[PDB]
Amino acid sequence: MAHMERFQKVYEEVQEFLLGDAEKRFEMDVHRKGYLKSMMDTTCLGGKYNRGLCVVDVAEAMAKDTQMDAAAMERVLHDACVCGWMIEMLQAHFLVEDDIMDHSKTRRGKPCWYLHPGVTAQVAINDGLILLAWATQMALHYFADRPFLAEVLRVFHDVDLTTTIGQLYDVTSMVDSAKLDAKVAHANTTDYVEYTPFNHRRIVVYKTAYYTYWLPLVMGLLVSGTLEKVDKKATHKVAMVMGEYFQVQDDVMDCFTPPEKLGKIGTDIEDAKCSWLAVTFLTTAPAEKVAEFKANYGSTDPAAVAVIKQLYTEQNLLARFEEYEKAVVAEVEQLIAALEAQNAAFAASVKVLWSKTYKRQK
Amino acid sequence: MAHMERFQKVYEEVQEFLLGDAEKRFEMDVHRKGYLKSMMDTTCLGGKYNRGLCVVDVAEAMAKDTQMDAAAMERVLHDACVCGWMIEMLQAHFLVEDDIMDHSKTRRGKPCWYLHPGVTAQVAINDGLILLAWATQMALHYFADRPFLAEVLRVFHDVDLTTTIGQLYDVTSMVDSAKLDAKVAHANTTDYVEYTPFNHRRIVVYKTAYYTYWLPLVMGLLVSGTLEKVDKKATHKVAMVMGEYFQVQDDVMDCFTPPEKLGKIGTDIEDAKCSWLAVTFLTTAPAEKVAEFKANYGSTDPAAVAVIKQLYTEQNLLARFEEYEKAVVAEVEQLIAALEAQNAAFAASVKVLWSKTYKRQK
Ligand SMILES: O=P(O)(O)C(O)(C[n+]1cccc(-c2ccccc2)c1)P(=O)(O)O
Ligand SMILES: O=P(O)(O)C(O)(C[n+]1cccc(-c2ccccc2)c1)P(=O)(O)O
Ligand SMILES: C=C(C)CCOP(=O)(O)OP(=O)(O)O
Ligand SMILES: C=C(C)CCOP(=O)(O)OP(=O)(O)O
Ligand SMILES: [Ca+2]
Ligand SMILES: [Ca+2]
Ligand SMILES: [Ca+2]
Ligand SMILES: [Ca+2]
Ligand SMILES: [Ca+2]
Ligand SMILES: [Ca+2]
Ligand code: NA
Ligand code: NA
Repeated sequence: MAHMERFQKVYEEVQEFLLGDAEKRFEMDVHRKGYLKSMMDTTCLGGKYNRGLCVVDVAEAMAKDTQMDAAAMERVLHDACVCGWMIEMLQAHFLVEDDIMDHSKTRRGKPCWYLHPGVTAQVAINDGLILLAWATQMALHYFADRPFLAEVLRVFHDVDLTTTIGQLYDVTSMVDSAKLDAKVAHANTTDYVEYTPFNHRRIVVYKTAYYTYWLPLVMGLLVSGTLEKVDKKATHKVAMVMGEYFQVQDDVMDCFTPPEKLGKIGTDIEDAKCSWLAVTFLTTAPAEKVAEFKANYGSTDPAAVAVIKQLYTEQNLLARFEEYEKAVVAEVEQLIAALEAQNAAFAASVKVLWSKTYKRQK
Repeated sequence: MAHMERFQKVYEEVQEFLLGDAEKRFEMDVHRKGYLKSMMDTTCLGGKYNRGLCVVDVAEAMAKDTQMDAAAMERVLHDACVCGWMIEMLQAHFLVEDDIMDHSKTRRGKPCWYLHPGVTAQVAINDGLILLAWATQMALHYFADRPFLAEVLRVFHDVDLTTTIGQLYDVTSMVDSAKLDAKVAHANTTDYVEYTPFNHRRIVVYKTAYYTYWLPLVMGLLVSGTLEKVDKKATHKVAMVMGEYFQVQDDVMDCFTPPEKLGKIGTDIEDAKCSWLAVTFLTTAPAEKVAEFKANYGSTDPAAVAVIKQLYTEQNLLARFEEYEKAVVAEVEQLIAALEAQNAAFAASVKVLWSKTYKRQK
């Protein structure tokens, strides 16, 4: 990938800075520095880098479209990589905390961070907070004299909030919302009345689309000084459509992609998650199959899980996804065509992001 | 207190804004809005408000000093309250996450947030993230047109990082640091070689002094436009001295203050924490008593815990604390006197903060 080499070089630079700043400011010892390096590498590396690389792709596209000398181009590219790593570290933060919340086993082909024997959830919760803090530290340091510092902080923290609210929707989606009460425990739903297209869309848009699609695009624009050269409303809309689709893919793969290929072991079925599969099944399946689903969903029993996967196969959920996907490509291409009519350089960078998204296998 | 009524009014105002903003931006439903209101109230209220009210005390003192007119004074007081709630919500965030990490039972006289039957740690981890996000949201909204917004965000996030590094020191202090290895579990120490004055000071300065003492003081100066009026190094120094002492008090009270007065049930002894008591005991006790300590510390057995408390009592730990406190008083008074020679108004505000700290009972 065009910017992969540059992006990994900036990782090493940012890591050296962050760990060195801790030695300088917080009397960091050699052993905990080593721990923190291992934590950063394990939690921030090993993914696809779709988010981080997008920032760099967008920034370059927009910078090429402007007039600027070699030194200015180098600055935009370096700043873009730093911004990319801010988002990768925000991702790292979310996944550390998510893996604890989901009581998960594997992430990116390795044991989850909290599941490392020398860590535990008791330490990893705070390791996640360190990751989040580091992301802002990168902006404060590298962008100390840049005009876009304030706007970078604003959009980053807005998206942080947005994602935590999406996560709220996610973690509270298996209990009937009328029953949600801090003082009283409640069993998970038995009737699944709230497992609706609207409720699934609300979960995925806020928990995924903002930080995975909207944030990288906007940061690319901010570091290149071109945010005002694009249609804000249109950019948001295409980010939501692609981001919803990206999470739908994630939902589908939880059931249908081998964990060894995926690098993670999803338990959506065991945890009675309001996934795209669950919602699509419940709203399309015949009455007796809906009943059987309800009898078997949200159980850790392997036979119950196997019944759900077979019911999904019988209801042709993979084919139904392909129909959804066809509808999504149609909309995305239209939205991109509209963006292209306004700013062809930006629209090209949206195409690049979409191309890494469409029909992905992990 | 002078600003308690104003401060509580601003709470109601910021709460309405934050919940309203979620409705506007994230399609927040009535049930989850109610959940979030109860979460905010439970996690943000019921403390002493020393941090938040300090911001207002400092801002008022400096606004009077610089002869602000009625309209300017009202703005600074309202801004100060908002900054105060940023810190209270940062505190709320830390305590939510800490109660999970320490597996605690009570906070501020009520069950810990995660222990509310309708919550659990698996929801509460994210509730803590929401609180942290909300703190930045207040600044972005209320200070959108203020030139001090940049510096408020900078200091807030620097202190957030500092505190998480302090927390790293805290949670990794019961294992030999040379044995800190993500891939390998290691038992708690048996020799306690790292339970040193230096390591205790490092934990408490970073986990407590920055967010409890330095941050409220700096924010009061930032909102009143008076940071340039005071000695930065001297301010930092007095904040470190008071903050260390404040955490030493917290450590002492874990053992010697009844949970019902304190409002929380500490388990420093059961969890083999590197507390001021443990460190001071180990470095001053005769060898026979040190051996007894090692044979009983870090045990959940109530008799073992009682043995430790008896050892502390026999070693005159409370008297030793009183002697430390005398030395702190002497240093704080010297530092305040030097501040007073430079800016009397700010020195008075530090005196107010110190008066709420010195010989506190909870
Ligand atoms: O558990 P999910 O939801 O299926 C997953 O996609 C992670 N994820 C996605 C979006 C948001 C969050 C999230 C955001 C904030 C806080 C916690 C989690 C996690 P996974 O299949 O990769 O585990
Ligand atoms: O557990 P501690 O350390 O004794 C306590 O004082 C809370 N606290 C203090 C400082 C920092 C943090 C903290 C900061 C960041 C993350 C987690 C915890 C918690 P408690 O007696 O009130 O529980
Ligand atoms: C589905 C979401 C939003 C979480 C995983 O995101 P990715 O699939 O982008 O994970 P990495 O590439 O970062 O491993
Ligand atoms: C000792 C620390 C730093 C944690 C508790 O802080 P406080 O004792 O200030 O708690 P509240 O008043 O906020 O309850
Ligand atoms: Ca997960
Ligand atoms: Ca999850
Ligand atoms: Ca998933
Ligand atoms: Ca605690
Ligand atoms: Ca603790
Ligand atoms: Ca304590
Ligand atoms: Na499964
Ligand atoms: Na105890």
